[PDB]
Amino acid sequence: MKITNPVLKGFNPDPSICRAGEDYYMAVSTFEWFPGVQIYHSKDLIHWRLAARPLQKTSQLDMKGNPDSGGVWAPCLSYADGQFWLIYSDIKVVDGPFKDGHNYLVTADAVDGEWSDPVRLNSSGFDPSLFHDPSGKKYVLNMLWDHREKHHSFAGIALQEYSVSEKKLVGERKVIFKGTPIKLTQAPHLYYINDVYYLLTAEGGTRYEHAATIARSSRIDGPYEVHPDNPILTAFHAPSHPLQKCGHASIVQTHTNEWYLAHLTGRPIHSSIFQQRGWCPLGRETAIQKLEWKDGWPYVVGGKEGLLEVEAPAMSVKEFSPTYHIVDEFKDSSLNRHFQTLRIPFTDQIGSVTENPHHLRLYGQESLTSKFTQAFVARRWQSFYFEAETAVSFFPKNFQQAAGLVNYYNTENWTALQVTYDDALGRILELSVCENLAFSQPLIKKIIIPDEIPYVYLKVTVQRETYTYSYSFDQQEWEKIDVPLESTHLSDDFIRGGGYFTGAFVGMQCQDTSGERLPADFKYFRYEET
Amino acid sequence: MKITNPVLKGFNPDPSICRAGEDYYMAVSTFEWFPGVQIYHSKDLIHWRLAARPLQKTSQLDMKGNPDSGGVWAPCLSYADGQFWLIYSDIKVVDGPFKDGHNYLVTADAVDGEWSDPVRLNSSGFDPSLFHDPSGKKYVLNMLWDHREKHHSFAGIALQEYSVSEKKLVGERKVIFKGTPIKLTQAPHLYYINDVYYLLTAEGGTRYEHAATIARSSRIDGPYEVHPDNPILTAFHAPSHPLQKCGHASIVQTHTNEWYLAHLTGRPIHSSKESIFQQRGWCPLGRETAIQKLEWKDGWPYVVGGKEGLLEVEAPAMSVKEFSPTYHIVDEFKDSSLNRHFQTLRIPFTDQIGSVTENPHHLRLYGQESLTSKFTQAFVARRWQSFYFEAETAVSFFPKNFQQAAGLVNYYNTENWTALQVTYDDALGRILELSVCENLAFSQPLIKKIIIPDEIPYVYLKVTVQRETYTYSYSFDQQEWEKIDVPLESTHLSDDFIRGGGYFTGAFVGMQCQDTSGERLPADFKYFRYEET
Ligand SMILES: O[C@@H]1[C@@H](O)[C@H](O[C@@H]2CO[C@@H](O)[C@H](O)[C@H]2O)OC[C@H]1O
Ligand SMILES: O[C@@H]1[C@@H](O)[C@H](O[C@@H]2CO[C@@H](O)[C@H](O)[C@H]2O)OC[C@H]1O
Ligand SMILES: O[C@@H]1[C@@H](O)[C@H](O)OC[C@H]1O
Repeated sequence: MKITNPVLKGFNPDPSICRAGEDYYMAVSTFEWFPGVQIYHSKDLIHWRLAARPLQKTSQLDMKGNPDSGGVWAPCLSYADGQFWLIYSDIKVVDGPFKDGHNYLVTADAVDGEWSDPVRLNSSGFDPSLFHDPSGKKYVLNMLWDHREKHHSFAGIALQEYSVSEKKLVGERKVIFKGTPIKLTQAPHLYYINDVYYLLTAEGGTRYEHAATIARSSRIDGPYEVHPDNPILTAFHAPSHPLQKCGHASIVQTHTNEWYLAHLTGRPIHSSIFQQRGWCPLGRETAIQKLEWKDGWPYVVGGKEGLLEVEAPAMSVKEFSPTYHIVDEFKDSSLNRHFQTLRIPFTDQIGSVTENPHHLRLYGQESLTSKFTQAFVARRWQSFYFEAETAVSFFPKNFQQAAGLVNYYNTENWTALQVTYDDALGRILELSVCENLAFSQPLIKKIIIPDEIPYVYLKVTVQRETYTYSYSFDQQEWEKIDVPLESTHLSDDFIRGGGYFTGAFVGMQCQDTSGERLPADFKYFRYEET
Repeated sequence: MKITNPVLKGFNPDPSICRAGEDYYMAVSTFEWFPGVQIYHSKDLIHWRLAARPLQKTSQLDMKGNPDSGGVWAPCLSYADGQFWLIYSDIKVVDGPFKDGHNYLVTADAVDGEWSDPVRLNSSGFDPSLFHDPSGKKYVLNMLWDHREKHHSFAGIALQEYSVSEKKLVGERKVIFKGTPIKLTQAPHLYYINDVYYLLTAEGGTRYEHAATIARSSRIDGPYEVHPDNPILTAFHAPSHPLQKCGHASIVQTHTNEWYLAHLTGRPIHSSKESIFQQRGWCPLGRETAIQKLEWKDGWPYVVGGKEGLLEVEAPAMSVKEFSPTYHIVDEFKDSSLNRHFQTLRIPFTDQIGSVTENPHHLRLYGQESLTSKFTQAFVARRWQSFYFEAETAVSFFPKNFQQAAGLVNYYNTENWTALQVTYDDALGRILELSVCENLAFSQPLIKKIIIPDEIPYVYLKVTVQRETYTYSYSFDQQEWEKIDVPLESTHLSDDFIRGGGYFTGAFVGMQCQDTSGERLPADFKYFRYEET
């Protein structure tokens, strides 16, 4: 068969691919969304199933208060010595001269097993990677962040030995590579192939100038000579290409002795090589390319920009059963694996799937602008065309209580259709819009909800560059809210600030900024792509 | 003797004054600085001593990650039924349409005692106050925050009964007061005086339009009639007055049957190039606390000397009780507890960031995150409390990479600070570096790097603050001081200069170490001198 890119749809950046026998695994970054890291599994490189989200405890990942697009940046998943190794970061500062953030290591015998508590590695820069040297030694690579005024912040690739027995980095750290003229060198990954060390890096930054670079040396600490046709991957020069932002790659040699490269990519809604390259409401997604070797150097098959259709390896086609319900009626004892919360775990602080059977109950907490405790359960936008739908029982008694359907990028960028209370009108349906923290409520006439309506049905219809909300009081006749919203406003390319690394989500939310923790009961959640 | 204002100098805003027999207490807000809430004590209203900081545990106050000028906003301290009651806030969102934050109550039998773990009250707006009605019932008041687009955000004063037995608010909440045209109505305090309810509020916001408003009613839930000469306190109309931003007041009746009003105020530095009517000034010492005397006419209080406040106020008829200082001019860290004038940012002082016992007679700080981090900073600091002072320390620090730095810092928030630090250059060895962060614009303006010789065990660091400016100097033998020729502006560390929706603290000076490599490299500070004129 063939591989159709992207193989991971919607917000799934920074792919780290690894092999264990005939099983393939890919870890992707999750930023402020909890639980942390997503790990997918494949047996053919075509089809991938969401298999685990390892960082489930605050003892592993504590992100209350983390800035937007802080938290878990690029992870590294490897398999060696009969166990899985996961290297990850928790970034606490994403703007200004510093980038305060810590790198950790956890392990497990299976990706869906219990993962260990973390070992502190270092804090000296993001994109940490663990290299299992053929000698048996272990090394941690990461980019080096340089805060100093007269130095480029992307200071090169650092290497330091990791001692398994001491559970710490040991000895001296070395900068083994300063990068090519594209600069912004990061995402380091070492490979030892036919007695040669290959250093793979990302360069150019994760916007439309993104690229993958490779270099090689006979010693682990260099010096490294760069690929003669570098970069091996980039879509910068091809603004019409369906895959953009191609970079941050990792390499796997399959058990069939074939060579593939996983990388992140974005699929924009377009608007010219140097400006107006589009908007990516689905964020950064993951693609896989085939590699071909010539004279000890790898080349992406088909050219530097990547291909939508890639020759699949010589493996058995293996598709997995879907891992979410088109209509989740909340019959399971825990939330389906495609739902995430912001920053904190799903506990009785914010909600319950057992208090009211067959409902998700959310106790109203802080607003959508809060980096702390939000009663908000959401899942990724993973198509340009879908409807999402919910039914909510909510009886607010003051104007500080609201619950309903949300489409969300970060604390400053979201829209919400919520049942709330107005002292003069009673229970009402209100549309709130937050655009880089500029707040508007654009319905001139509020929508009035009769007291006798037990459930308010809420729907969002996403149709590429626009989406629109609708509602119903009986689920048969649907009223459309004639305010068309721009999908591009929920995109990496629109929002302000240093962190622009996630993607659009849709979910169920309740807020009560009066203090009463008033519950909202959601009967089902439908997510139906086209 | 007279009361000389401000009675609490430097960053000491939102004063809540209360009487316990013949002892007087005032609680002030502390925002992101930890431990939370400062309580001062007085026996004559002239002299005040720092008595306690009640919120010492993460179980009472957990602020890791809080925005700058979030955290503990205005507190309310009362004494009733033989115990102290402290209402406080933890604000989590300080920008945009929402102001997410929660209000809590804790109690204690003495202000320096062990305070209880908190009772949740509400989240509906800040400036919570607890009122002890003569009937024995209790009520919580606070401002009501309105996030809706078309509405003024200060939606009025809410009132709701508190049940001591159920440890929760009960019954209906009511808006009892909507304010005056000054708007931004906040800081509610109720008083029951001669069978009339007096509602005191702040209005106009805490910059130069700040004012104190008072209203009265026969019933606790109103409606309330406004003072005929409202506001009773403001300097809005008097740009040249030495006290500015006067508002957020509280009233005490002394045991001598005299009446006083505590309020916050700023003492701005002015520019000669600007009109004081257009550029009202810059306050590096933040919002401070003053006390005015009250007189009554026709059932309304008035501020003695006029609405603007006095610098020198007639003291009540009590015996003078002066206190000795509560900090050492030269602190040599011989004690195993940090002196009470030192605070940390957001988190408790533990082994995570430092120790005074690991290396005896030194403050040891383990390098952690940068000064721009809202999470874990190894930074111990105290308030600027004079326009003219010297602060000095001596640091033992042997950095091995450029991500390690330790030294003397002057600080307003994560985006506004300067630091003179021992650090490491790959081509020069140990150097002394000056870093400047100004609304997150970062510079290191020293042209020629200052090499530190390997044989120097301690580097001595000094800042001289002189109203509009301040300047760093250094020494390798503590005998001769060397100039760092970069003049710094004190007004850049002030409420009036920093950007963003939280502008509520004041400048601090202290000792800091960072290691953004991960090795938690320690810096040992031998002493900390803070010497005002
Ligand atoms: O670490 C991952 C990378 O893909 C990328 O890292 C860089 C962080 O700073 C940004 O300004 C750069 O453009 C970006 O390449 O994004 C963060 C994380 O996804
Ligand atoms: O709650 C205290 C008040 O003194 C004051 O409250 C208001 C907070 O929002 C600002 O925009 C207003 O100007 C201010 O008056 O400041 C915070 C805290 O000290
Ligand atoms: O009118 C008041 C309203 O504004 C508040 O939200 O809840 C209680 C009511 O008394």
